[PDB]
Amino acid sequence: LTYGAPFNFPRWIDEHAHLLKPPVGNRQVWQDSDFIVTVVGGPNHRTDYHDDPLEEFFYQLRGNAYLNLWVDGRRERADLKEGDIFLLPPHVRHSPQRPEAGSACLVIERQRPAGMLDGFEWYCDACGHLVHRVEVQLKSAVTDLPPLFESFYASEDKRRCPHCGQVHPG
Amino acid sequence: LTYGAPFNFPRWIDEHAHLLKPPVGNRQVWQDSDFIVTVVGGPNHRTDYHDDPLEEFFYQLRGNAYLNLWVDGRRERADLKEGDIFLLPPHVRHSPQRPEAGSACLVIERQRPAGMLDGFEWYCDACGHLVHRVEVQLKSAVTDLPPLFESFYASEDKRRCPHCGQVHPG
Ligand SMILES: Nc1c(O)cccc1C(=O)O
Ligand SMILES: Nc1c(O)cccc1C(=O)O
Ligand SMILES: [Fe+2]
Ligand SMILES: [Fe+2]
Ligand SMILES: [Fe+2]
Ligand SMILES: [Fe+2]
Repeated sequence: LTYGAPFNFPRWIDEHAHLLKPPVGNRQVWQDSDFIVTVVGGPNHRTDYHDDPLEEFFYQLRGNAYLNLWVDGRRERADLKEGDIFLLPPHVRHSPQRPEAGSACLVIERQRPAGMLDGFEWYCDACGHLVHRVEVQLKSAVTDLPPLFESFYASEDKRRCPHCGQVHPG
Repeated sequence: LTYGAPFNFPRWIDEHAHLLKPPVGNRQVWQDSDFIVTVVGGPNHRTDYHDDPLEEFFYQLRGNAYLNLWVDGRRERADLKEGDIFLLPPHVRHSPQRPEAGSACLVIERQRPAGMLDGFEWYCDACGHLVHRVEVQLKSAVTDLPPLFESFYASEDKRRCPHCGQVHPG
């Protein structure tokens, strides 16, 4: 048993409640596994949309959150009310908002094989055009992602909309 | 959204409680998805060990169950007490026992690519040698599996231990 014995999940969540809040906000259950199993807390808001080449499974265990999405070309909102499960198809752009303190969502995805890339995108609040997109070989979420986001926030050139010139707030 | 909107999971489980019991016993949440998401009920006991080439994630939502396993070469038992989560590494032989009526376990695995095969095994209760093993390209669980099991139960030749001659009960 490379990942240990079964264990009580609510107890696990309580014991890590101090990570399920800012600044870290999320914690991965098992390490070096093909299934990436994460518990995400709150509060947290973000402006980035994730373009994940594989599926994402959500189970909102405690509290509520929601997913800003793009569907057919429209800004839509998928609610994760407490007790909801959701399976997100590949490449559906999504920006999870987790406003509630003390909330917990089980998120399961899997390791991306070599050459299968994740995208992170920002759209313009004014005209809705794509503002900036970074493709990344996601090997470690908590590690390849903060500095990527920091560079977008720190460059007005990246935040500048190619269509209307509005500078995204970051 | 190829798999629909979020939805309340406890409600879903209640509404399918009549499938989470014999003869069917389990129900898959979404169809034609890369993540195979299943809710397994009870009661059910079985003698087969599954050799799955990919990981299996368990979350025992209601009631209790357990997993007979082989580890290093020993018969071991992994308990799924209500509220336990568990991640099973690939190829660890496992035979889930689900004795409790009205129980529910979330089981998540993924579609096997072409040429990656599942194995199903039976061991001898007397000397512990391997008695019979079928490799299968698992494309649909509820479909390729009953007739496979029916053939093992129906053939004393398959149940006959190569080491000691005891005929497995099936
Ligand atoms: N967007 C997410 C991700 O890509 C991995 C784990 C969690 C989330 C999230 O819902 O916050
Ligand atoms: N062994 C299982 C499997 O291979 C798929 C879904 C459920 C189970 C189970 O735990 O009963
Ligand atoms: Fe994502
Ligand atoms: Fe714009
Ligand atoms: Fe299995
Ligand atoms: Fe035997």
